[PDB]
Amino acid sequence: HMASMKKKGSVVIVGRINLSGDTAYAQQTRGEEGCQETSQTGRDKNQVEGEVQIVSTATQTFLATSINGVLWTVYHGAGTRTIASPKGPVTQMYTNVDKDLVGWQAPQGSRSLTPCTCGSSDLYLVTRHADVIPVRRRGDSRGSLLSPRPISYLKGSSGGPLLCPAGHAVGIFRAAVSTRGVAKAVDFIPVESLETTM
Ligand SMILES: COc1ccc2nc(C)c(O[C@@H]3C[C@H]4C(=O)N[C@]5(C(=O)NS(=O)(=O)C6(C)CC6)C[C@H]5/C=C\CCCCC[C@H](NC(=O)O[C@H](C)C(F)(F)F)C(=O)N4C3)nc2c1
Ligand SMILES: [Zn+2]
Repeated sequence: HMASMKKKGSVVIVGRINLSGDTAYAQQTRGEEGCQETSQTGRDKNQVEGEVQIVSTATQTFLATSINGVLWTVYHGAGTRTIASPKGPVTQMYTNVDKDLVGWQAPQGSRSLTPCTCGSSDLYLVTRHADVIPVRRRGDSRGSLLSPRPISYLKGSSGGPLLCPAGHAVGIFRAAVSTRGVAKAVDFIPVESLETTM
């Protein structure tokens, strides 16, 4: 019935991957109860910092990455949802189900990565656990893990960046290619596909 129809909450920033120093580490900035309230109101007054955010809905958690002033993530995590912000829910500025891609304006206080123009195939995937995983680029949207590991270790890191040696954004992690549960390769949205969408 129309009177009873519910509304999905906003995506909420709950933490970040700190890459500012010599050591990468995950930081939590909001716990589960506060995340639930913030998702319902869409009002998040917490200060945002950094390039890689940890984000959550009521049912999923994943990453989002700021590149060129846009906070990018995956459609299979965010759907068409707003993101919470100090002034309330912010509507997506980009949505492309065909690429598994969404984006919102980057939050005030975030730092954006620069799109890579290096043409390098020696990449680094940053996970929600702040693992920095060497990946050899194998195509426009594929890379192979130099050290394979169970898909468990990658779960929840969609939306995270692949970086070049110089720290530029090369792509957004989308899916894991697995054999008997072991991730040998990753599928990602290249930054040129983002720069086209822009
Ligand atoms: C609804 O509209 C949509 C539009 C386009 C779309 N497009 C894609 C490609 C898609 O793929 C789904 C979701 C991702 C995934 O799980 N993403 C990571 C992740 O961490 N998610 S997450 O953060 O936990 C989560 C779920 C909260 C958000 C990065 C994965 C980590 C571990 C793998 C776990 C087993 C899964 C192995 C899968 N492999 C795979 O399909 O491989 C093939 C061969 C491909 F061609 F894609 F490579 C895989 O990775 N999938 C399967 N759904 C959609 C949906
Ligand atoms: Zn580069």
